[PDB]
Amino acid sequence: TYMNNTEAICDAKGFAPFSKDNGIRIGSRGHIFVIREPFVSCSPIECRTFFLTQGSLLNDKHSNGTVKDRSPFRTLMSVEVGQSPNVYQARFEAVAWSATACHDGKKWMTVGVTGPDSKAVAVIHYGGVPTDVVNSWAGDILRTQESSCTCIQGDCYWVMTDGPANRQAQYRIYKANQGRIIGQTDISFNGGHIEECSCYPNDGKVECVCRDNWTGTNRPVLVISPDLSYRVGYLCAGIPSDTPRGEDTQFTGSCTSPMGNQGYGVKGFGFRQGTDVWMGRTISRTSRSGFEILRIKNGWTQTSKEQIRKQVVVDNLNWSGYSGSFTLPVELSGKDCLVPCFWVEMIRGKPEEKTIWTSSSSIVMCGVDYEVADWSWHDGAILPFDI
Amino acid sequence: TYMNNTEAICDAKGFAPFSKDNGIRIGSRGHIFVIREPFVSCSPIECRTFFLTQGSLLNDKHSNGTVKDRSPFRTLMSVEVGQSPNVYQARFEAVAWSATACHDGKKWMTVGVTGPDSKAVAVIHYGGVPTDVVNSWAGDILRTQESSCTCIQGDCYWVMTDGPANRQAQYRIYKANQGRIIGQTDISFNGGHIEECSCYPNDGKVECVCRDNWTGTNRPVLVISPDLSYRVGYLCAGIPSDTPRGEDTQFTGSCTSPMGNQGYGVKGFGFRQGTDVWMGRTISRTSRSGFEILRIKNGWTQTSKEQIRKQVVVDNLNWSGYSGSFTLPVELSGKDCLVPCFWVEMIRGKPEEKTIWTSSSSIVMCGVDYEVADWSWHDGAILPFDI
Amino acid sequence: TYMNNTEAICDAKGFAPFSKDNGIRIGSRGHIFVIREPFVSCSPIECRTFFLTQGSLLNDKHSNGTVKDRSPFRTLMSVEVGQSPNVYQARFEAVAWSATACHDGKKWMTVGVTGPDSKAVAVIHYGGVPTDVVNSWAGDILRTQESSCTCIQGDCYWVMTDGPANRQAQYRIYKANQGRIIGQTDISFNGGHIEECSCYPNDGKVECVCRDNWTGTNRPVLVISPDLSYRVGYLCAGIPSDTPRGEDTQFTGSCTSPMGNQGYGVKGFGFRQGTDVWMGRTISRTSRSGFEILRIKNGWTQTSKEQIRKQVVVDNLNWSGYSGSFTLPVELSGKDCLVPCFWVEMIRGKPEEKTIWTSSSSIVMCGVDYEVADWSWHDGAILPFDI
Amino acid sequence: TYMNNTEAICDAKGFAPFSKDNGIRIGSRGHIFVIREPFVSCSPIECRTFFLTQGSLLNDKHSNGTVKDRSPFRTLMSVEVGQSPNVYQARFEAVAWSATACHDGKKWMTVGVTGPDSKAVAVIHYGGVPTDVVNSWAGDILRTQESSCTCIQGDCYWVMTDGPANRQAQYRIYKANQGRIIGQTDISFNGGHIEECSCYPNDGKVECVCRDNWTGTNRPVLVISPDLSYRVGYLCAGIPSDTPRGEDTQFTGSCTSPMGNQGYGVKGFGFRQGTDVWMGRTISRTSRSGFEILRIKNGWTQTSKEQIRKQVVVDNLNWSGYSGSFTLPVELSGKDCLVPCFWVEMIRGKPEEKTIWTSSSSIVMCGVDYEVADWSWHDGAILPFDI
Ligand SMILES: CC(=O)N[C@@H]1[C@@H](O)C(C/C=C/c2ccc(C)cc2)=C(C(=O)O)O[C@H]1C(O)[C@H](O)CO
Ligand SMILES: CC(=O)N[C@@H]1[C@@H](O)C(C/C=C/c2ccc(C)cc2)=C(C(=O)O)O[C@H]1C(O)[C@H](O)CO
Ligand SMILES: CC(=O)N[C@@H]1[C@@H](O)C(C/C=C/c2ccc(C)cc2)=C(C(=O)O)O[C@H]1C(O)[C@H](O)CO
Ligand SMILES: CC(=O)N[C@@H]1[C@@H](O)C(C/C=C/c2ccc(C)cc2)=C(C(=O)O)O[C@H]1C(O)[C@H](O)CO
Repeated sequence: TYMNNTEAICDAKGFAPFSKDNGIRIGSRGHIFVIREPFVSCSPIECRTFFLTQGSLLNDKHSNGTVKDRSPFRTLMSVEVGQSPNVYQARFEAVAWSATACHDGKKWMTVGVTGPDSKAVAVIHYGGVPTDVVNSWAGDILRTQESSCTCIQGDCYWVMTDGPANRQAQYRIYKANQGRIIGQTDISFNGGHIEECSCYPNDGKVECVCRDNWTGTNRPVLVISPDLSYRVGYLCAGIPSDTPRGEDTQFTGSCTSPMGNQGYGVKGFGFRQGTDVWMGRTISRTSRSGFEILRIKNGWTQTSKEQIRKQVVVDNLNWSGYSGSFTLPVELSGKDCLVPCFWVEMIRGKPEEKTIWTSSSSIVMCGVDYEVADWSWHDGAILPFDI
Repeated sequence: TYMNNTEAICDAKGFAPFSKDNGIRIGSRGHIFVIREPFVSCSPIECRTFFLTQGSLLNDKHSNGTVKDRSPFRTLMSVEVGQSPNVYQARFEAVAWSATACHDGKKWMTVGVTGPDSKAVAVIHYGGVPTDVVNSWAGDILRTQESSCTCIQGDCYWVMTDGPANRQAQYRIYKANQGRIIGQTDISFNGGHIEECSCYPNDGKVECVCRDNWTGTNRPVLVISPDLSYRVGYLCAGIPSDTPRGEDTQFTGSCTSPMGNQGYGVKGFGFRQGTDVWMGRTISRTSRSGFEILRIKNGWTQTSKEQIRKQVVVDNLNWSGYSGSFTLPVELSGKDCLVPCFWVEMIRGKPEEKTIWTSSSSIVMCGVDYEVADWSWHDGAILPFDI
Repeated sequence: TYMNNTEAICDAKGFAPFSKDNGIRIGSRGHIFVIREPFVSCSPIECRTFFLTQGSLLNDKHSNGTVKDRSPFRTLMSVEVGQSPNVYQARFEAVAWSATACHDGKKWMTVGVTGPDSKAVAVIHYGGVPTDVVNSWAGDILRTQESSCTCIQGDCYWVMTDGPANRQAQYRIYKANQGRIIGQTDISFNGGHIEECSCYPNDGKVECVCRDNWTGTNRPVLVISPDLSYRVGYLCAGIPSDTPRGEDTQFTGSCTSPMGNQGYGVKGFGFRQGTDVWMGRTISRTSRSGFEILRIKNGWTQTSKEQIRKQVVVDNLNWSGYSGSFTLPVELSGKDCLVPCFWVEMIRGKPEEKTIWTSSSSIVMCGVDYEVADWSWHDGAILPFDI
Repeated sequence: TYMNNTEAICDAKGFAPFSKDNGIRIGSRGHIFVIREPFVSCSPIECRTFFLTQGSLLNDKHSNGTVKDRSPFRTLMSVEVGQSPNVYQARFEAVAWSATACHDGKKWMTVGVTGPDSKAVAVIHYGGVPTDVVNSWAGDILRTQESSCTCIQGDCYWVMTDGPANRQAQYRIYKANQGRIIGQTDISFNGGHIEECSCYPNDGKVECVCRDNWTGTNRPVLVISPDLSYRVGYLCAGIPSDTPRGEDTQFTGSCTSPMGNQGYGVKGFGFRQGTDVWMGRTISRTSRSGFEILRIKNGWTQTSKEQIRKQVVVDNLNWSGYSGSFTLPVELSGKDCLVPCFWVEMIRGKPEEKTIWTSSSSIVMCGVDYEVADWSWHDGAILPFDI
């Protein structure tokens, strides 16, 4: 039975801790992969944490980290949400140095991209077996969400980018059923730049808040119809949520176009709340440290800078990183709307650390109809390690 | 199908060993969490040992134990009853530095409390996903049973405390269905103090024997109706079962009010046997060492000090600690009454030990229609460790 | 659905390797329990290796082995046949320093005996939960098979001994359903001594070949009816199969009475083949080394010393030990008779070894309608270990 | 429900990465078996990697590798495709120093061969239990595919060799149902030599591309009917695919007979594509390094040397080794043809390496209707190890 993810995103006042893996603390003595991008997606029965590994373990010479991001050993695997990415619990998912995964109600579909920059291949997996493929269409590091993809009534949608990391690149929407690609679209966005989309379902369409690594410190937004017709632009709120970025004051709200001089960014997320938006951002405007989440009134649809809520989850004395969106299956939340959730990656080691290695632990938050107090559920690991 | 836990508690003569995890002996070389409160609850299919971890492993720098009880890394996880709390077998349950868990017949519901003392949040999980929330209602370390909660015909009940550890605090009963809070009550108990309740079902109501950390060396008792109306008071028996506590002689039996001067205590349990009670207590009146279990005639309903049975399970040359109650699903025991069971936590390391670290192993006992001989199934670990 | 184990034992010509765990070789670097008695029993779906642990791991101070056989930390756990007894795969079964287990077709029933020598308790588990009990009835180290017990049409039978290890002791047959004891019998056997029975089903009755630790170098045999009426005596074959024991020549075949002067013995097994018997024995008449299996014509029913087959499985340059019987569920073998199988324990370390520790690996053989060549599938471990 | 593997092999243009285990990199700190022959077969629900172990772990004295190939400790076990052969995830399969495995749609059947060279036994397992046997029929290291065997409509077929490794030997086809041998054939092939067959299903028959260790640098091919009547010969393509071997030029294409002087070889594979063939081979003509896969027009049926496609998967600066074939169940690929897949073993340590030990990691590729770019997904391990 397929998942109906046609409902509205629940209107949440605040966010409660879902899980914490303590991966890096644990891996000081145990056998934990050195990972990145601990993103989360849910089947109708359980949620899982997907992650990329370098095939190495914490506290081992192979965590040496001079190793390349897009290496032949990079792989997507997964554990149950909250469990650390240890070797024993781990489920192999795909050969990938960039990935997205989502479950459609029947089986999991994942997408690993691997091979060479000039002609990468992205393998689609369905039920733990390759079913289809996409080749670099522009010859420049083909890549995708690094966050849950989105399944609406049996068909799954995700977004990919093939092109330069700075200047103008190319962007497409893909649509699969049972692991077979059945539709695709080019996304026109001159001046605009899209990467590492954080997507969720809403009112029967797919909404993403992505990353502009070229020109904007506000985040791109697109909204995908099931016919692959789409709207695209920026998150209207007059508050910048990329990293790095400038003061909110020094700031302009653009539904239309990138806003700040800054290049570069980090993966982030945001949830549409009617007209308001829950936006996430690092606390530091310059480094990936601390993590908070602001609610802005009419932020989805206007250049608003009216904060209704500020909720800290990682304090600014602590490292954060990537963040992403995902929804709770109705068939678990019990609710009648789609409970919005998100994960926060917390990175330790290089570059900000004395260590030969770099990994991250995660922490997951969900929905909830109440204000939740500010706290920091930071990583915790005592660096450096035996090495 | 929901669990009918409406039956009577079986009338047991003695207690047989259910399981022993040997966690700490095992963790001298293996990868075992450093835990506390190894409590037990049962689904209609298996029993599990829940525990709080600090995200660290035995024999690792992170077991350093200068780390705080209510840390951001504290989590509830679980294994099958008898298995050690090792990293590989472990199932993530919740972000919690205080917890209760119970299964209702369909799925597990757990409750982790985390965040800051002044405004903690308690997240309710159902089927391994947050479904609801409770915020500190009195701003003073919100907390709960540290032992199995109680599900009667689809609805689960547990008890929480928000307030000072010594003086007067506040106490409430909560009632959930399918992970949704559907009722709550304030518990009036001036002069009285309640913490770490050990609860089981009986005659369709919920009976707990809790901890008074203020004023009494006898244990509070409450009895909850499914309408959240309740009786509350003390365990009548004229024998003290808190720790620390005075001689049984020097002692008075109060159904009504706290009895000894002593402040402080430890989590304990007791089972109503018609009018008699099975009460547990440490052997040492002063330290948490040794563990025995006495049956007192008319102890539930009178200031009785008539011992029918004394049964040792941990000898007084050995460390004990927390203890708690839980019931065996009829759908496993095969019986027509609810077989009473309990766990005994055995603590090693700080403060009574030379070590940088503190954890505990457990041992579980059940029901049974026979006198069982005295023995000690103590922890066993050879301290200190490689460190 | 219960198991019908009413069929005849298949008439097998030879024995094929089923599994080898390599536990001790593996545990030189991995996390393997230090075990004894790796016996095997089968559900209608899989076979498992049960074992007693001391709660310790190989290559760890706790394997120190000055620790007592009947310690408070001794436990029965289990893995899938062929897997090593590692900590991660292990399933907790019971608190036991002596045990038997069998599956009846619906669930597993195990029996762990623990507590003090003068008043041990034997806990019966059904579906992984205690359901019943037996107390020492003679106050002298209550004990049982250390090998698969036997389930015939929903009811399971095993044998226990309470008494001295040398001189005359006491012996009983027990009969359970769904973990509830429903019948028991005293076994009259003056002059005779019974221990560590290896039992299998056959023609609707239960046949065992046990251990005489008092007076006989031939093995006791009993045959249990479902009404707990029984025949008992010795294995007629005119060849001794206990260890230690004398030359086969220097030997007499007694259906009736113990045969050689020797005291002591080891756990062994044998399968009735119409009138013939497959008997197992160590190769060395004096030490537990090497292991072979002889077929003797009319050995079940006569003082025969006619060898039809000799098949070596462990050569006499290698350590062996306990051995035991078990049957393959028809619902797996596919056959119409019960395929006879047996396990051989191979012991390393103390007393015959330089080491602080003692454990064993195993190797399992089955049925088969063909002569299988002689070989040695010995333990393999390179002693001593890092220590 | 049995598997219908009667369909045609899909016509694939190129091959996409399925999985990579990173076993050896991972085993630098974790607990990974030292293995060989990481072959792959699929049930209707999941694919698994089977492997032979020596019972030892990487970075342990027992990996010492002076140990013999056909040792008493050699065993077949298995994990989910992509997972490393670690001790915790591992499923015991059989006592084997040579093996094949295939699933028929209901259960897995495996075949381990063990015992002595002069009279080896091959045990057939069905549903994880021995069901049948084959003894050395020629007294000279009985052996088999080391790759997936083949199940067509409930009946499984594989090929075995009993005889010399060089000169003429003997070859047979076996046919089992539910683990019971129900047919066998001798394969007449004078001048010809067959070993380590890589087989898949196609048009309702079984096609293999095997290894000639005697005389030919082209690969033997046979095609088995369900009646065990067969055709046999060589792969016609005028290009040599054994290792070692000579230039393609210096080369002749023989459908009939072995082609080059060279003795010796390595296990390899090939897929019939109508009349064309996908053939695999090491890049180095002399050593087992690098791995590519060529498509040759009319190569199945003619002495053709027309390359349509060359696709590298391991570059010639890196070690390769054994390779083998397997099919994707329709009941997973979703397609209407059988998607051809293959695994490549990558060997590290002795003989080409400074180390006391030898193991291999693997990498798996599948079907796909597109050209996939050249890359190298080589092993990755940093030799030598702590030792
Ligand atoms: C496919 C791919 O390259 N995607 C990139 C992804 O890998 C990461 C993540 C890094 C993991 C990592 C780990 C250890 C070290 C020492 C260094 C890096 C980042 C990032 O911004 O952090 O950027 C993506 C990217 O380049 C941009 O989007 C611009 O196009
Ligand atoms: C939420 C919370 O704080 N609950 C407390 C709970 O954590 C523990 C257990 C301790 C684990 C631990 C472990 C290592 C070390 C070095 C120190 C402590 C105890 C206890 O009495 O032992 O008391 C609860 C408590 O404070 C009282 O009930 C009074 O209100
Ligand atoms: C309940 C109980 O004591 N059963 C005994 C059982 O434990 C064992 C097995 C020993 C394991 C072990 C391991 C490490 C060391 C250093 C020493 C011993 C043996 C045996 O004959 O080997 O004998 C049973 C027995 O005493 C007799 O049947 C006579 O009555
Ligand atoms: C049953 C059996 O012996 N089959 C052989 C098989 O074992 C292997 C694989 C070796 C594993 C290995 C591992 C570590 C070391 C130090 C040495 C070897 C090879 C091979 O060609 O590589 O050849 C098979 C063979 O002899 C031929 O087909 C000729 O008949």
